[PDB]
Amino acid sequence: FLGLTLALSKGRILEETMPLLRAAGVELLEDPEASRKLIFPTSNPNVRVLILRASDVPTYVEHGAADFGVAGKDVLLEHGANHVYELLDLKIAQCKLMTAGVKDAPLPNRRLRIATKYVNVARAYFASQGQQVDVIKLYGSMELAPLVGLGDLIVDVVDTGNTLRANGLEARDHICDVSSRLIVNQVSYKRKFALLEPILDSFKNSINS
Amino acid sequence: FLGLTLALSKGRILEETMPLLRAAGVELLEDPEASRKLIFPTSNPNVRVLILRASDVPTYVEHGAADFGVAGKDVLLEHGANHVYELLDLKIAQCKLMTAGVKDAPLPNRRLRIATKYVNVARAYFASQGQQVDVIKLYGSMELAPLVGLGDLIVDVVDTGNTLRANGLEARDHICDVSSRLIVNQVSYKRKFALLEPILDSFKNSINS
Ligand SMILES: Nc1ncnc2c1ncn2[C@@H]1O[C@H](COP(=O)(O)OP(=O)(O)OP(=O)(O)O)[C@@H](O)[C@H]1O
Ligand SMILES: Nc1ncnc2c1ncn2[C@@H]1O[C@H](COP(=O)(O)OP(=O)(O)OP(=O)(O)O)[C@@H](O)[C@H]1O
Ligand SMILES: O=P(O)(O)OC[C@H]1O[C@H](OP(=O)(O)OP(=O)(O)O)[C@H](O)[C@@H]1O
Ligand SMILES: O=P(O)(O)OC[C@H]1O[C@H](OP(=O)(O)OP(=O)(O)O)[C@H](O)[C@@H]1O
Ligand SMILES: [Mg+2]
Ligand SMILES: [Mg+2]
Repeated sequence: FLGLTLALSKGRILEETMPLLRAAGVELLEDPEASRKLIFPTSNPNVRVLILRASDVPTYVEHGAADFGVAGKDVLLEHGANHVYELLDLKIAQCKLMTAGVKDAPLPNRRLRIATKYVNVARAYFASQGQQVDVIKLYGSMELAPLVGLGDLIVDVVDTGNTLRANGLEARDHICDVSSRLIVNQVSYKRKFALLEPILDSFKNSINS
Repeated sequence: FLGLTLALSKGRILEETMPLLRAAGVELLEDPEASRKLIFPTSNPNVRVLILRASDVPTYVEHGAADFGVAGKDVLLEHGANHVYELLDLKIAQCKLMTAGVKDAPLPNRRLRIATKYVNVARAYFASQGQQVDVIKLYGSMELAPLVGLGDLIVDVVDTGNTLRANGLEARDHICDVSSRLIVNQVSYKRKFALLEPILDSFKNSINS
């Protein structure tokens, strides 16, 4: 395959990227959500789509198994973005990285334990607050951790806050804003610029509105 | 909560554990698959259930946020089981860890690159074969990696082989057999043995048939 391979993840990123792609002349020929398939052609024969776990988008792009991808800033901060180029903030899948814990619970006076998927972000954020924390690596359902005493706080993405509130948790700190970013393989950017450029220019134009 | 907290994961482990629990006098009062809730009571007021990602079951048990759990041997090998007790092989969710690649593709004569979730298992297995491999950490959809040239082989769990065959892959090596195991927190085993013992004895009796 000589064209461009685009890495996306299911749910919000796929849904919110599709209008950008459509305006750039690229449409999927079926719903990837209803298929076990992982490689999908598009209306443009020079563009195909991989459907990946959000965590794996940076990895496929870095290695060049995809030429470009749409990844959350949260995932990029955690993975490290040093071996891809971040070209555009697409302003989609907007949310916040936050700390949270049981509503009105006092923090213990000791080294804190942070239950999170975002281990590097947690360590970096608490380092800025003057705290060298322990982290408990989890892969999902962070909202449960404080309810069963696994760690003193969590770090997770928050949008509406409904998940926190549903579980009797409240946000303690805003860490940063998160949105999805267009990342490109550093070699693909040099070798396939002629294919990438009109798509990048389209995305840039679309996000300006 | 003074009773026992049991960690399970959705899908096969939950489905195949339920008959064992039922025979031990423990039944869920609703389908956890149809709820956003993560803590569930049971017919026994001394037992509650956490529904976790399979990757997080060992973590909750190790820290004592759950007293015991059902985890795949694959997850235990990868996580490390040094700070929990593995008490029973429950003989459920049976599968194999295997290596696989594109059908009839020759291996390149260089350091191999293994795309896998099971990074520690991959390194250990290839070490037994006299190979010091590079690993590309992925979180899902391992079957895609060889189709886009991400790594030379994958390590993943295989049951029927249908996923491999669907994607033009074939298993190369059998690494080991996998089944779900009953793990216990090392402190809970000492402090709550009176609550655990009849349940463990029930499970043991059930699996003998
Ligand atoms: N509630 C939300 N609102 C808006 N954007 C969100 C929200 N939650 C997550 N995101 C963003 O969307 C990205 C992808 O989320 P997605 O749900 O696909 O990932 P995930 O739940 O980590 O996947 P997995 O099933 O592998 O655990 C996140 O990395 C983040 O940037
Ligand atoms: N096809 C299979 N047949 C039987 N047992 C399996 C199969 N695939 C996985 N297992 C076993 O079941 C366990 C749990 O699998 P499950 O699908 O819940 O995890 P997962 O796909 O890693 O979860 P996640 O959604 O977090 O990626 C595995 O760790 C393994 O031991
Ligand atoms: O602040 P809120 O609006 O409640 O959203 C925050 C939640 O969104 C994400 O879950 P998602 O909706 O992706 O479901 P998942 O965790 O099952 O993937 C994330 O894991 C948070 O739990
Ligand atoms: O050899 P097979 O019978 O094809 O099974 C192997 C597959 O089973 C598991 O997937 P699962 O069914 O758990 O779905 P998931 O990967 O979407 O979780 C695993 O991730 C393999 O892909
Ligand atoms: Mg999600
Ligand atoms: Mg699975």
